[PDB]
Amino acid sequence: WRHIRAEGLDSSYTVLFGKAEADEIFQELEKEVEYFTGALARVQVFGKWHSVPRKQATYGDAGLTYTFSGLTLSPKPWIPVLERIRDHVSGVTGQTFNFVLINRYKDGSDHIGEHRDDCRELAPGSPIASVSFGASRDFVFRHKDSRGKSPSRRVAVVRLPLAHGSLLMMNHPTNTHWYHSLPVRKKVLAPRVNLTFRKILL
DNA sequence: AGGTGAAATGCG
DNA sequence: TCGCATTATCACC
Repeated sequence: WRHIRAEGLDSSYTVLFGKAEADEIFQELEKEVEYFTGALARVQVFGKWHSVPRKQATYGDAGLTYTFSGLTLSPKPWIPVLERIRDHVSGVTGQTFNFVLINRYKDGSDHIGEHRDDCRELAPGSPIASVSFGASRDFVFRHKDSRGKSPSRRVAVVRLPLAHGSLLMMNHPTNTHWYHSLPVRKKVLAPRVNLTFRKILL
């Protein structure tokens, strides 16, 4: 495993699946995952509504829901594909998950803006499992006190590419202290599907 | 209450 | 292209 470590950043990266396998899995994912459309894909930020620059889906146990930027998504019942991955992931990390956010970026122009994972529904201390398939993309971590016109402290930005069939483990207190994003990457033409598995509450 | 801080856009 | 700081409104803490 590759241990990524800065001030308040505890996370780890490894490649879980071969190319052949990851290729197979990526194919099933594409075949099976039903993405949200219309109303279920428009967040609100600074009081302005927008369709997300990508496609989303939530799969998970009954009852749970996932809310961000003015949008609430109740999860779809598990499917054999995802159920197989979470079990594999659960097995390797030790940790357990009852939910998964799926973002698919069709090309390097689809992206996600900066934020942390810090919602009431999120289990305090629980790690998050980012499992990527398809195109490599750069995943960027910036520190809480480092953003803005003139920051509190200036710390090295942490950049890294998330390869095909790879795991990124976001342990605690990572998501307390560090913002993350997937910036635009014009030179990318292929799609990427990312699975963030997490533990949700109530 | 009373405080904070968050998708596209427009720089360098 | 890319990084990233702005946005001047409003849900959430």
